[PDB]
This record gives sequence, structure tokens and C-alpha cells, in this order.
Amino acid sequence: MKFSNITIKNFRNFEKVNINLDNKNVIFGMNDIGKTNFLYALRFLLDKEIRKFGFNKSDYHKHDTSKKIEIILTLDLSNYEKDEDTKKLISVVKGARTSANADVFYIALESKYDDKELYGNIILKWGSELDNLIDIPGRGNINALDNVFKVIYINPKIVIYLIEEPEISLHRSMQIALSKQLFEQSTYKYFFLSTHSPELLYEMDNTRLIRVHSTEKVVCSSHMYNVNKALSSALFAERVLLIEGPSEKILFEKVLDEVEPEYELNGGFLLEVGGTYFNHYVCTLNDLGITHIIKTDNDLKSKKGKKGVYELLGLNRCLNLLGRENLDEITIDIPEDIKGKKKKERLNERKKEIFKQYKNEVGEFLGERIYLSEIDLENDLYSAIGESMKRIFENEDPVHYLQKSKLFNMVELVNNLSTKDCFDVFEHEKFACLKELVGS
Amino acid sequence: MKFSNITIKNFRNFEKVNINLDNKNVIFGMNDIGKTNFLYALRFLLDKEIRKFGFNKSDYHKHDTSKKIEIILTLDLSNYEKDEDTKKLISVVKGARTSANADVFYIALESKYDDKELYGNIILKWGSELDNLIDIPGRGNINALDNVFKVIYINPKIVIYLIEEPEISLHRSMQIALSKQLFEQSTYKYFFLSTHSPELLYEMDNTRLIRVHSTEKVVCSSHMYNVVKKKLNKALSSALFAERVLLIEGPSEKILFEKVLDEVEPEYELNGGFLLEVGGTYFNHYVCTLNDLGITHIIKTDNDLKSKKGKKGVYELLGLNRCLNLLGRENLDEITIDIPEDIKGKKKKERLNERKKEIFKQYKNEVGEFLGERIYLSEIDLENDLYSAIGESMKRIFENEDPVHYLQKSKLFNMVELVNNLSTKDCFDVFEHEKFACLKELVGS
DNA sequence: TTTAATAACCCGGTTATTTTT
DNA sequence: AAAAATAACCGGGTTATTAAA
Ligand SMILES: [Ca+2]
Ligand SMILES: [Ca+2]
Repeated sequence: MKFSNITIKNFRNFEKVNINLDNKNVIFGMNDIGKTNFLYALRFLLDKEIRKFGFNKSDYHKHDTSKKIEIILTLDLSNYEKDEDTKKLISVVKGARTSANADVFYIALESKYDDKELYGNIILKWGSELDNLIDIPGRGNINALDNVFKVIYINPKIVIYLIEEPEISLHRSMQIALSKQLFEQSTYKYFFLSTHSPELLYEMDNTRLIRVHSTEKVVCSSHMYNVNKALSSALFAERVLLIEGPSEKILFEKVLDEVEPEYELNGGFLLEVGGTYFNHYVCTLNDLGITHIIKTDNDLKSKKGKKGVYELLGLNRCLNLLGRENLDEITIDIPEDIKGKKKKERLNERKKEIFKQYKNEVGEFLGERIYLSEIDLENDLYSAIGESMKRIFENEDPVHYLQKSKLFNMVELVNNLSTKDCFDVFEHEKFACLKELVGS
Repeated sequence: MKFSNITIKNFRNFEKVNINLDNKNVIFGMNDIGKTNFLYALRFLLDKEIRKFGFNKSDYHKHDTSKKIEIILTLDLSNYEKDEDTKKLISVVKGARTSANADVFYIALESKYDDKELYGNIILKWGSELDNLIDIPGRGNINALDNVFKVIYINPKIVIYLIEEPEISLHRSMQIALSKQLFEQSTYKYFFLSTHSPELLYEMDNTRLIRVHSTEKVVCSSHMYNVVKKKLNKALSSALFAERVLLIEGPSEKILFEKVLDEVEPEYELNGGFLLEVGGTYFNHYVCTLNDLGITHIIKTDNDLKSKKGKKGVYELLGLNRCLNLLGRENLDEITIDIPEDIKGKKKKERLNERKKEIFKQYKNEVGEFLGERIYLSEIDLENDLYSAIGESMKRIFENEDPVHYLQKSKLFNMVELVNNLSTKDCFDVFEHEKFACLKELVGS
């Protein structure tokens, strides 16, 4: 009884599309024209108050020719034993089943000859096979299809809901209450929800994501959702850059609005993880067709029980994202001396030798969407705008000046930064994580 | 020059309001009718196409009487320097400025005889003194106020912008870009902004915040706000749209408290309640803004101990000293806890956990004016006065003899496991206790 | 013979004490 | 007589080795 797919041929934006469905469907995307045409395709198939006006000239493909519109719904009916809705659809259809063991049923909408009397005319045919479809019998204004289904449309009998953007002029907690009410109540068994707000999509289970695109053909991507608050604003994006901390984010929001400031309208997003852990995020983004991009920094860690033996932490966190094996450990000797500045200067010079030692493995990290820095953000930020960093802080060592307060000295660099400097950050050879987010 | 105040007297919701407002005014609250009526009071004061129809019967306070509606605006006139609006405002007037050393200017709005042929007969007067105001002169349909000020209204010469709900049919990143165009650049200098959106208040500085109260007296709280302001305003921007705010340190007591405030009072966000994450024990960054806007700043803390850097065995008293730093008082002295080297771990944790009760029952006089104000201090942490409420049900779920040791290892991963299997009576058990009296003051019961 | 309990590191904050110049 | 590390806690996360019953 759970709906298999819909085939739309010659409608107002479509040429040949086959959108897989189930119950509880969510439609999003960039263009609103394809989302309105998807819900009006369901309204022309299953609602009589749109279907009684017929088709206009604008309801065909573009505005002229290809004068044969099919909208076909395929239900995947099968045997659900004594069921409330399935035995109802056995009971009203009756004689249009060609066999008693058929596990599929078709509802087809045909339209032809727009050019004669300026009128579309819509013919609805039942049938469990693609050949020998039987016409739906009706006496007056009422078909026998209208005894089965009922369509309720929301915009600011098996019941189908069609909801278009309920986030307009409501509070966000009312969107959270609508988000729980769409998935715990059994009266919202079948819907098609069009939305932009992330608060309607916090809790979500067993849901076909239908993504429409900005192309003129409009192709649709259809994905199953089975089982989070950070991912809800990243559900509406195709490309997600996964970054570690807020100091990365303030720099990237200053660069990405001074180079290409409409990146999130095109479908890019900046996602925080709050640490160095990406494997809980990339399995969620991989199942939903969202292209993750990972930016992380190379780190070293001292080993417990051994003095001088250091383990390769930032390399192994990219090897565990690929399912690979860990590396063997290194040995650094460090004297007593002072451990404030000089110990960090030994540990930078070891990590550069590591980063040139495993450069062909950095290459197969970068063949996937994992980008690993040489040391940190603050040291390859110094490799681009290091002539501009000494003027702002009035200091000889600006990396050590950012090392004291990582975010508070970052926002003083952000608040005094020129327009040409963001191109120098963005066009660097080591800031290539940004170039895969914008898609250029 | 800058705006100084408006005084609205007998208009359609107000009885006597003296609203002190600077430039770049931001208007918010749960009274959308009062925000709409405040912008209509500015349109009857300063716009031509609203004032040419006059007052109807509906904007005579409630529906009747109130026979003298006075709307008086003061702009105080004394900045000059490179801004020529002082020179325009003193060049258009002739005899309203009687003395050239005066530092106040009055634009007054009057109306009378409300029951004569259903017309307001709006009269506009100028003057630098409150007594003997002169009449604003005009020839035909155009006053002398009309040649000075121009009003542009947005709803989906000296320029005044009146913007009403711009988040309708506007995308979220363009709301953030509209906040950046409102407050960083100098394009809009005089505006009044009404909104319901948290993302128009991210980048804001040097602005007057007007909070409209939910009561029927429609009084307002106006705050001069000057300032990492992104890290402050990202948390604070959804908290300003809330009348009462609970300040919590961690995401364990968002997951714990949102289950309880959906089982007991699930419409608590619709009456002016909010839960504010801090991410640590730093509440002095957040209480400076909420107290000046009339928002109650409710705070739940835990007692903490720290070993000192130089001496061994003595303990800095960080549980009470973070609560006195909001109250500005002098810090406490030092205590001595004798812990040997071969005790470390669970025994060391319970040996410090006894001494956090021993410092708390000693200092019950000191915590009386903590809880008399909106600062709440726990016994040890969240998970022992949570065990003093639902502790028979803590041992049911984890299949553990001592579940508070089982919960400190995990934090969120067994806090979520606790919150998913909570019964209905359990969320009234935890809401009722006197150590969870911070939850009552958020909802007022 | 498994099993929890810290060393080590990452993403943010504070406040008093050495420390070095 | 300062100002810059450095303990030592607070809100979150992951491996890996050790002590531990
Ligand atoms: Ca890093
Ligand atoms: Ca705590």
C-alpha cells in the first residue's frame, strides 16, 4: 500500500521523469517552480477541484507541442492481509484487476488535443497492467477514483496531504511542534511536504528525500531516510565543508562573502564538528547524496609509557576515514630546556618532514575529499598572507600571537582585513578545500 | 544629531508613554499589535499620506473619550560638526528657535473635538520651548514639516525608514546579509525595525533595543546597546525574543530539561521561556544584556573545587566565587582537604564530594541571597540532586547498583539513554523538588 | 582475563600563581 | 615591576596503554 513511484511525462517542466516515493515524502530544492509543479501534478492526478477546470495552454510542456500528457501513479499494492486501506482499494476497484495474484496497480492520467476548442480534457484509467487499462466509470461529475482518495492542500477514504511551506509567519517552536506532529500522529500517514526551514526537519524517519535541481529539464534525486540537530541545516545543501572549530568558520565566512557571497544559494554549507571527528557525519551525508568535504590539521601525540616516541594522530584520523591501516610511530628527542616556544618549534619541523615523507598518501587523501594541512590553520595562513599579518598585529611573530587566543585574535584579523586579501587566501594552493565547496 | 525621545499620550493603545529612543531603533516583543501601533504613531507624526486622512474613531485611546492626543518628539538639535541636519532644521524654522543656545527642539502633534463629524483635525506645532509653541506654517496641502522629513515604509531631506516584518519571503542568508547592511554600513541612519526573526540581530551594535511587554499597559523597556560579539549574539539573539531566560552550562541539561518541559508545560516557549546554552561556567558575558532589557536571567550552577598551583593540599573555592563575581562581592578564603597520594579515582571523587556538602551546609547563610536572586547553586553537580529526585528510577534503567558513577563516564551518551526511557510521573517527580526550583521560575508556577 | 581509569590530544572559556626579563 | 606562560578547573569528543578486580 506504500506508494512505489510516479511517472510524469509531458507536464509543465518535465520531459520524462520517474520519481520513486514512499509514504511520508519530503520535497526540497533550489527552484520553487518545480516544487509547485510537483504538487500541482499530484493535484491534477488526485484532486477533482483542480481537475474539473482541465488543462490550459500553459499546462503542457513549455507552451506548445508534445500533445500527450501522462501522469502515472504506481502503488505497489501486494498482499497486506486484512488491511484497512488495501481491502478498501480491493473493494472499490472490483473488476479492473486482471488477476487475483497481481501485486501492482496503476492509475494513469492521459491528456490530448489541446488545440481543439482550447481545452485540455483529462482521462483517468485504472489498471493492474500497462496494457488493457480500464477506464474509471462515473455517472456525473464524480469518478470512481474519488471514492478511494481524498486530497487536503495546505498553503499559508485514503487521505493524502500536500503541504507547501508552513514556516511562513509561525514561531520556531511551533515548527518544532509541527515537526513532531508530522511523524508521531497516524493521521499524517501520506504527505508530500515542501519546506525551507530546518526546524521542521529535526526528527525524521523512513522518508523519501526528493531533491529538485535548477536545470531546465529538472531531474529529481530520490533517497530513503532511515535512522542530528547540526545536520538539519545541512540537509538542504549538496556540498558541505566539514571544519573543526569556530576560528576556521569566522575566517571562511569573511573570505566567502568577499569572493563569492551567494555560495549558500548555490548549495554550499559550512558545518562544525566541534573537535576532530568526522566519521559520525560522513556516514549520514554519504547515505543522502550530499558531498562532504573534510578539512583537518596534522597533529602529533605523545605515547603513554614511552618517552620520546610520538604517534601520528592526524594522519591516522584520515586513514580511519578510508578504512585503512594505521602507520608506525616516530622518535623525537627533546631536552629539558624551555618548553614554551622551542618545543613547538621542534614539533613543527618534525611534522613538515612527516608531511613531505607521506606526500603520495596525502595525494590519495586528496583524491577523496579529505584535505590535511601541513601543521595547522595558522601556519598555512601564514604561508599566504604573512606579509599582511605583521601590519595588523604590529608584531614580528603573528602565528605565536594567534596561538595565545585562537578566536579573539582571529576576529581582530577578520575585523581589519582588506578586500584583495581574501582572494590571496582563496586562490592559494593549500586552501583548495574552499574551491571544492563553491564548485568552480 | 540624534533622536532623543517620543512622548505618546492618548493614541490607540497608549495612555502615557515617554519612550527614550536613540537612532537605529530595534523593536521586538510578543505584542505585535503594539509594534504595529508604534510604527503607525510614527506615520501619523511624520508621514503625509497617513496624516491627510486624520484620526478615525478607532484611534481615540480605546474607542471613546480621550479628547487631546499629544504626540511630542524631541531631537535635541546639538551636534552640527560635519552633519548639516542641524543647519537644515534651524534654517527651515524662523521663530520656533527663540534662542540660539537652546539644546532641545519639540515637534508636537495635537487633536481635539473627537465627536464632531468623525474627524480628528490634526494640528502640528513647532517650538524650542514647551510652552508657547508656534504653529507649523503651510500654504496649501504642504506643511513646513513636509519639506524637512521623508518617511519610507517597508512591509511585504531627512530620511526615516520604517521596516515591518522583513523576514516574510526572505531567505535566511539574506536575513544575515540584511542585518549586515542594517548595522555595519552607514546607509540607513534613522530607522525603526520591527521583526520576529533571530537572524536579523546577529551583527548589531550601537543600537537602541525596545522590548514591548506582553501586558495590556503596553509599556516598553528601551536599552542603549553597545559592544567576540558574534559568539555573544548567536546565543543571545534567540534569547532576546524571550521574556524569561534559563542559563545552563551544558548540553546534558538541555536534553534533560527539554523532556521535562515538554511533559509538564509543553507550551512554555509560547509564554516567554527560553533555555540558553553557555558552554561553560561564564555567565557574566550574558547577564549584562538581559537585565537592562527586562529579561529575568535565571542561572543554575554547580559547586566546584580546584587545587591551587603553588601550595599542595589547599583548595580554591570556585563554586561560590563564581556566584559572588556576579554580585561583585569579595572572594572567600581557602580550605584544607587532606588527600594522600595512594587514594586516587573513585575514592578521591567521593572524598571531594563529601567536602562539597561540608562547604555548602557551612555556608547556608551565603546561599540565601544567592537563591533570593536568580542564581542557583547545586549540592555537588546536576547528577546528585537528580539522584535525590528520580534515584529509584535511575537504578531501574541502567541495571546498575551505583548509577551516578555510571553516568559520569558517559555524560550525553547515557543522558540520551536516560531521557528516551522516562515515564510520565518521573518528569513531575523531578519538576517538584526544591533543588529544581530554577525550572519553576522559568515558567512562573 | 577482561575491564574501567586515566595519559595524551582536539574544539571553546576563566583566574590565580610562578617566571623571566 | 611588569607581562607572558602554566596549572587547573569548566562545557563537549577519541584512541590506547595501564592498573585492577
Ligand atoms: Ca587543529
Ligand atoms: Ca558542572
